[PDB]
This record gives sequence, C-alpha cells and structure tokens, in this order.
Amino acid sequence: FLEVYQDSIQMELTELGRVAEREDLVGEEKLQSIFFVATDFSSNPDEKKFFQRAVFYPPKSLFQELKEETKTYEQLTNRILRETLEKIVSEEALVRWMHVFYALLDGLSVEHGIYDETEFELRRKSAWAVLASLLK
Amino acid sequence: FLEVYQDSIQMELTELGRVAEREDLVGEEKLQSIFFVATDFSSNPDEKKFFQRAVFYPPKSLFQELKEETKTYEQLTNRILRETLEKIVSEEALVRWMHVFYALLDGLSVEHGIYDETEFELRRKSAWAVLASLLK
Repeated sequence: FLEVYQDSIQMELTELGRVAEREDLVGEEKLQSIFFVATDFSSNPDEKKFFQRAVFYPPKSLFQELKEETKTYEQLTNRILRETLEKIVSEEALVRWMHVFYALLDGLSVEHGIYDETEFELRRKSAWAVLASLLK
Repeated sequence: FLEVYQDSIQMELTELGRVAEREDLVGEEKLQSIFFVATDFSSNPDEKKFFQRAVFYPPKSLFQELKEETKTYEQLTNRILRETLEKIVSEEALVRWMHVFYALLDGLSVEHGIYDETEFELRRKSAWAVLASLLK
C-alpha cells in the first residue's frame, strides 16, 4: 500500500516538475499550468482517487506512516509554488495565495466526484480565474 | 439514516437562515457571516462529519436517495447567496463568486480533518479574504 502511495506521489511530482522546469512562461502562466495539472482529476482517475483517500481520510491504522510522506509531498509542492510566487508577489500575498490554492484544489477534488464533467470544468475555471485575480 | 441527514441539513439551513434574515449588515458582512457559519466545522463536529460523508462520498446503495436531498439543500443555500450577491455584483461575477464559495467551503471541510485548529483557522481566514477581495 505505502508503495502505491509513493507510486501516486512520485507520478504527480514528476508532472508538476515537468511544468516547473519550463523557462519560457511568466509566473501567472506557470502557476495556471501548475493549477491545471494538480486539478486534472480525470487523468489516472484511480491514482487520483487513491491519493485523495490517503490524504483526506487516512486509515487510523497506517495513519502515522503516510502522514510523514504526505508532509513530504506537500513540502515539495510548496517549493514549486513559492519559487514562482516569490518573484511576483510579496510574502504576505504569497502565503494567502498558497492557502487558497490548496483549499481550491481540495474542494475541486471532492467536487469532481459529485458533479458531471461540464459543471466540474466550469468550477475549475472559476477557481483559476480567482487565483489569477490575485496576481493582477 | 435519511432522518439523520435531514437532521443535519435542517440545522444548517436554520443557522444560515438566522444570519440571512438580519437586516443591519452590508452584503459583504452578510456574506462573511454566512461563510463563517458554513465553515464552522468545530461546533457540531459529528453533525458536520456526517454531512460531509453524505455529500462527498455517499453510499452507492442510498445514492439516488441522498442526491435529491443534497440538491434540495444546495438550492436553498444558493438562494441566500444569490439574494445577497445580486445586490452588489453583476451576474457574471455572482456566478464566479458562488463557484469559488463552494470550492473553498468543500476544501476547508476536508482540510479541517488533517490540520490542527490553529492552521485550519489561518486557512479559513485566507479563504474569506480572497472572497472579500472579489467584492472590492
């Protein structure tokens, strides 16, 4: 199981990394690209579901095991966001943006399960528009 | 079960209705007030956990049952948001704000489970600050 989680984490990190290493993007574009990778819930839907359960509702049994490597995935996603954000906004704006990024990601993740694809995509676009509004 | 759900829905709608009937607040304050009721995940923790399971991950057995009831609760909370928003922003801004409101509510709901109280509250305040930024 815990290797199936490391299976999910590593795949996500490598898609995010692929976006993050591109140098021909402004930050807001780089951030848009990252947000859309993180919210693409229909690609590897099982990976995405597993990951969702491992994070939001871990088994109390394995609870301490995957909390540490959930924390690891977080620290790595945070570096990518912070290195992009710190170039275009202040620290106080950066922290607020990151908090909202994760809340929208988590909310969309759940919503993906109860809305059809068309409604989901509209929601996903509202969320990115509001994130973009914070970057000017 | 469906009695326990209508239990939870009813209590939430009653608490939201209380805030909504007040006439001494501007829309923003009214919406802030509504956002804080909706995100107060601490006050009836079990009610709030039940409600989450019912909405986000319903049992496939009772799935068509709970779906109609969940839709009912949504249309009622939508009326409160719409009553308030339509007075201060355009229809296209109103729709975007509502999409984001529910995505932040849902993500914070999730997050309440994995973060401690202090960290949760910071994220709840970032979420409301970004919602407020859309209202000027």
